[PDB]
Amino acid sequence: AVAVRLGARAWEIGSCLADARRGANGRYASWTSAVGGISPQDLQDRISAYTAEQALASVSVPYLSAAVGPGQSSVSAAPVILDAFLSTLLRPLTTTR
Amino acid sequence: AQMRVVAFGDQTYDCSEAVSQLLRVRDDAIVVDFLERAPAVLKAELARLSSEQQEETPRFATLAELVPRYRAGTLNPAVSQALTCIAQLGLFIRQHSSGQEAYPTAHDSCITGVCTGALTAVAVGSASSVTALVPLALHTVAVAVRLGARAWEIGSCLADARRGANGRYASWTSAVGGISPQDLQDRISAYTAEQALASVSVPYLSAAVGPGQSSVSAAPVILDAFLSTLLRPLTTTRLPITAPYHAPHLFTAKDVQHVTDCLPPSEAWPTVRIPIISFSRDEAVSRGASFPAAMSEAVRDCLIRPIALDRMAVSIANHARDLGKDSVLPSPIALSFSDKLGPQVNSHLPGAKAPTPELTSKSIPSAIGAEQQPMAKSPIAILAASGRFPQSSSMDQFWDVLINGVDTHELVPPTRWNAATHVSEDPKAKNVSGTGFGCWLHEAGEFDAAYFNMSPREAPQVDPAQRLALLTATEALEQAGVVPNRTSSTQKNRVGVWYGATSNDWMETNSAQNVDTYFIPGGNRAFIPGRVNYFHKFSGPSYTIDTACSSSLAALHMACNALWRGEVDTAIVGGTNVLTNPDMTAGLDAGHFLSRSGNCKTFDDEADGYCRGEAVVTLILKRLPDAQADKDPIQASILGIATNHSAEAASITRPHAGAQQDLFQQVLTETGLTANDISVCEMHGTGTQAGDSGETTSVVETLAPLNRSGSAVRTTPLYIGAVKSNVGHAESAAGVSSLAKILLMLKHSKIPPHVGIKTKLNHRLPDLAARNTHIARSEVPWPRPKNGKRRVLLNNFSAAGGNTCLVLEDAPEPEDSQEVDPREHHIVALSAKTPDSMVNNLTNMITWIDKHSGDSLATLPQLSYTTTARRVHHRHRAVATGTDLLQIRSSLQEQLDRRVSGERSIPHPPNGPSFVLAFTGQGSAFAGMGVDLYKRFASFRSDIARYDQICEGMSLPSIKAMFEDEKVFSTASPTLQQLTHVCFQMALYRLWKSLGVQAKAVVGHSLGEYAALYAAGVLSQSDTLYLVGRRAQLMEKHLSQGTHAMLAVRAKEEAIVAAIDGPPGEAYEFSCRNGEQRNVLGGTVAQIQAAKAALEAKKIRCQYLDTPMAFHTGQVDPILPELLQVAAACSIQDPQIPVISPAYGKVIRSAKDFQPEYFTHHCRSSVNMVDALQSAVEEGLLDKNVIGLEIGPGPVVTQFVKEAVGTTMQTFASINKDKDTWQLMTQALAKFYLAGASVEWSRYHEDFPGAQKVLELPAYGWALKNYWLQYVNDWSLRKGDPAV
Repeated sequence: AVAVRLGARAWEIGSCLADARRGANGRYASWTSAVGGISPQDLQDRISAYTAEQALASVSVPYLSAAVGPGQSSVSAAPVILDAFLSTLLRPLTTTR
Repeated sequence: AQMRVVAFGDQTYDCSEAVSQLLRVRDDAIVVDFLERAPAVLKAELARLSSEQQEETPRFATLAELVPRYRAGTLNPAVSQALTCIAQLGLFIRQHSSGQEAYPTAHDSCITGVCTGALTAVAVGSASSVTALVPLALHTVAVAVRLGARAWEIGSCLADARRGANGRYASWTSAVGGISPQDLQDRISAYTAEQALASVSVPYLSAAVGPGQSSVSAAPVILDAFLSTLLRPLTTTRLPITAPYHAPHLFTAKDVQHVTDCLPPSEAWPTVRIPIISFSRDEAVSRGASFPAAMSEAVRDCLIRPIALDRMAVSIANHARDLGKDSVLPSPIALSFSDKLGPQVNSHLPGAKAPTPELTSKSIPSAIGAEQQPMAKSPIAILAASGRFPQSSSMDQFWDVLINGVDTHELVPPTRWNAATHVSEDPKAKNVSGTGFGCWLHEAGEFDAAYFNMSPREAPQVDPAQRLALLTATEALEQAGVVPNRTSSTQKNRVGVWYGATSNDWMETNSAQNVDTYFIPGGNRAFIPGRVNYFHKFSGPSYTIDTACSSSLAALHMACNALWRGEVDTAIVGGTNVLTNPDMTAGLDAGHFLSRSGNCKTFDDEADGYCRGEAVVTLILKRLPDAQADKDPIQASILGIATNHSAEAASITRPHAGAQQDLFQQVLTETGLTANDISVCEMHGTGTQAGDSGETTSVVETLAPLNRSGSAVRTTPLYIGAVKSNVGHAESAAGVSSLAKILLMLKHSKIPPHVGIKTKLNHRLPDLAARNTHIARSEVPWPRPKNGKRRVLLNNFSAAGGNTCLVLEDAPEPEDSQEVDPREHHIVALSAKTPDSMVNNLTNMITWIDKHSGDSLATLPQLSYTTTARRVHHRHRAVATGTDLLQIRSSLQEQLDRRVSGERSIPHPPNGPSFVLAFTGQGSAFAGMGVDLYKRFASFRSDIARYDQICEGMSLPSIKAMFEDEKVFSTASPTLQQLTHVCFQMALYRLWKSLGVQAKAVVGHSLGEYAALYAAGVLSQSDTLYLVGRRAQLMEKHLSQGTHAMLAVRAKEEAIVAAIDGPPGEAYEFSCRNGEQRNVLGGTVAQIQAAKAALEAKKIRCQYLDTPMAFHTGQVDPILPELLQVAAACSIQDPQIPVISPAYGKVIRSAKDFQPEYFTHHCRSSVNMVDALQSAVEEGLLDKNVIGLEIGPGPVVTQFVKEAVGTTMQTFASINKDKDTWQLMTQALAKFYLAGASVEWSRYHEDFPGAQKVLELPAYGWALKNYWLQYVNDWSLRKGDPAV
């Protein structure tokens, strides 16, 4: 029961922060992506620079949701903003959905 | 520092009660599994017995058959030992699984047993959990069976069953008190030396129970002979041990090894971890041995060693004294004299004995949905029942005929078949019947075809059984208040439809006179439930059951099985019997089944058959938790049902009473109810002397046992009655008719009179008065016991030998919230598929109102709930609104007057209404707006809290106090005011959408565009909030209050331009263009005053506005750049519906027109409402048939839309300041419903529990018409003749 409630609350906040895509056709987008080849702090600095350059509401900026390893991490954001930020990352940085 | 002991007992303890308690357990999966697997292992081990011993073992399907034999003393030693072991293990498992007891551990617990508990002792000391214990427990059950069989074999070899046994098994031991063991041994030795007995038949000392008591064992005859030698003051007591045990002179290691040869060898056997106290053996402590080794030790102790029962306590205490403990907390299971165990053990210890704590309440609650009992063997709740009976058209008329004791039997009406040709007192012709009487339905051919999508020619060819099944199923579904797909349990694929039928007379005699396209589908019996599955779009099973005169009950059984297995969540169980084929009656008469004089004279001394009675009945069924969660009207519960066959009868037709008594005992045992719990018995009572007497004898024997002294065991009266004396024999619906009678009796708390007995009681029956059972000849009160339930037993038998019976229980105590619906105005909705049905519904509703005018206050909220959220709304519709019930009555009466006068009803258009959602600006925002909704709607409160959290996240003022305090509106800053306005608009739009409001277009006015954009899908909630907050922040930081102002002028623009001195754009600015004769100018204070003076000089009305800042003027110039940047941050997206933008004076349908340039132009440009509305009208988006909804604190924009579109366009307001919020909401919803909209009524009443209750509103006003095919020319009496 607790897990159901937690999922429902996270879903409420997420759906309030963004809208389902027009071409979703039932499937649910992904709010997270693993980034490899860059240290967690350097990726945080990249996020901060992207936020400063771009104009973003404080409740829509991408955030570092996990620090997996010394060269791997997980970054989360709304589908559109996550897609926009990920393309800013160039090789040899790896992105996984 | 307090040890515990798990002490098990021997066969002396009576374990039948424990067996029954364990069999009744329902809420423990592990206990149920153990009790299901133990009997199979026991039967498998019994199949491996000797030839002699297998003829002295009974056949049992379940352990519920060994309890009566265990009590009667007719159980052989093997089965008795196994049952003792099963009881002990089950009690331990139930205690330590359902009781949430910590499993014994080798540091705080010990085990102990005596001669049968030494097996369970090792079984429990080997495991570490209940799951790890079950298999060892089954192994131990097998070992116990073998041990008992071996002892029984030796005993039977040593002696013969005396000629005066007659089932019972004689005791082989007796307790002797008053003499020390060392002296009773000398007595035995002297008696042996004197009597000169064989060394194997000599009595022996089988136990040392104490310092002046012991137990001596021997064969019955020798035991009696030796006991007769014992004199006072020595006392002798006879124990129930039926085989020799503890005999070193009768058993050797060979027997011990044979007993334990059912355990296959392996190296995976567990050892024993919890120490076991073995007081009989040389060493008291036993730990480390494997499972089979310790099991063989236990068997050896039980067969070869004498019980040292005088050293158990001293042993246990010693163990406790070894570990340094100071007290013992005994935990005996099925032990005898257990109450003394604790004091006896603690007598040897220094002390410190202390009490024990409490159970700690239920020890945490169960999660919602986990508080139930498994679907297997759960009560089956009855939700509603409808039916057509003789001289009746409802259940209420059925009770009228019952309570008044009427005899409905009559001759055959001419509609079915003639009587001057089809009947004779002395039938001499073929197919002629000796009887002609029956209880008929004279409105069987009365159907509402159009309601069920049936052609006028398809209807006459449908069996009246199908038509009446459809009618009664629809009525019962309405009464239960269940709508397809309404909830989880009413999903269209979780609803099966079982039925019971036994004839197709319509096919045989009525529709076979001219075969046509609907012959097969009309007549076939599978279509009876097929039509119910099809029309209501139920996609679950659909069966018809034919067990002759028990079908309806048999079918019922089927449904329950499904409910118990999970195939369906809801069942529609019916039963129909319509008589139209004369040959069926002729053959029932030729077979000597029909009374030749009248109705069924049940219990009468002149009972000579039965009378056929037509009837149709339908019931709605669910599992009890399903009906409790859905808040359904529960009438009764079914606790159990079973079936068997009367195979041992002396013929195919006539019944047999032994099988009936077995069935009754089986259902009583499965339900766990004693004979006293049942209060009524609706007997089959067909009206046959032999059958009536046999059924009465079986019923009284089961429920009214007679004591050995000839008295009665019942402490309360018992009543027996038969429906068939009133309405007759249905032969397919008899069970459902009886169930309907029971439901009515439970409803009215009465027992009707009996009318079958006409002259005198039947002399074959038992003496009912002596048994405390009565046949009420006059109606009797049947009150429901306080804090209790009324339980009934129902039976139904068939001429084919099938017997069905069930047990009924009173529905639980209803506990409504009893809360007061805070609302003021309520709606009542009525619907129909025909104008005539609309009139009928209105008339019946006003009649119900008249009957229920003065009940209470909750009646109106509950009636609104029942009419809105628990009904299916057809095309023709009607609605009423009121604050009390009399207003509802008057409104509906006026509507009925209009309808009757000639105002024909028109169905609402198939598509329904189209809604344009107008959003209002920040003009009419007053104090305490939305507080009513914020308090009386949970979704609104959640949305407001979410918006508040979001806003506080992005550094914006909280908008929560604005919906709670109402004292903050005075100090509300412009940014706070605009944030509150936007949040209110969004929350209100979402609230209206959740009620079924779908916008075909959205138009805002200078602040409602943002919320209109969100409603269109361009922006998200967070984007809208951020954009509005940032715009307000810019306005507040840059601009200064008071510099500018705006003026509303009611005159054309041309006149305003001509009158004012100077050109537009420089002298002033057209801030808003709302209508042809409404405009708003904007400018500085000096310019505003000059324009006001100039305009008033020309006699034109002007009004001021209280806007602190300026909007749509030049004062917003120094903030446009930054705003643009902010507008770039958002994530614009294509809208689902057109956005009527006044900033561009257009109607946007693409994201190409929603760039940041748009969000600067809107701020700076003017509100060209007129152009935007004109463009929308030209495109055809807006017209008169559209309906406007104002999402804002006042209906201002809807006025502009009304002016633009025309003059006969309906418009509605969400809230206001001079009206009631719920009054407006009710008017809006009523007009939407009348338009043809599909309102989400269930969400309306969600937050008001007080109105959650289904009332027994009148039935649908069927526009019945007569579709009937007439049997003509008496051809059924010439089946085989030529045209002579």
